[PDB]
Amino acid sequence: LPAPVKAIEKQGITIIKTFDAPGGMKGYLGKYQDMGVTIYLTPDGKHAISGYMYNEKGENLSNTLIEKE
Amino acid sequence: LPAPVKAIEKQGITIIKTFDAPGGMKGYLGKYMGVTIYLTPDGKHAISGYMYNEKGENLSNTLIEKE
Repeated sequence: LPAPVKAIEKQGITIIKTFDAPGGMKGYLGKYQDMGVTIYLTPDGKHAISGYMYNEKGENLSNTLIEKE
Repeated sequence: LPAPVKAIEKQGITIIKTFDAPGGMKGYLGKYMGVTIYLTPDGKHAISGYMYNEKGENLSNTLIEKE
């Protein structure tokens, strides 16, 4: 895994799968205490943002993905 | 305010300040308790949450701490 995602994994998040997200972000689906989490890697491969991505229509894309799984 | 940020705003987040974030993201500091929102370079997507660096430091916490 990319460094920030690997570092997050070492802090108790299990990484489940990767996905391509919009805005040039690479997505990682993980779990923290049996709850789904989405982590987004910046283009440089060096930073990652754990949280919820919203689009131009106000859709919470992360919820969509986590709920689907 | 970008469209995706307006949509987080609707959930009871007030936007206070912008900042330059690593990884080429545009940062927005808001309040609910401090929150950080990161806009993608295309300006059409935004992520409410916490940014971590290469060694797993939570960068958002530090920023929110300083306000």
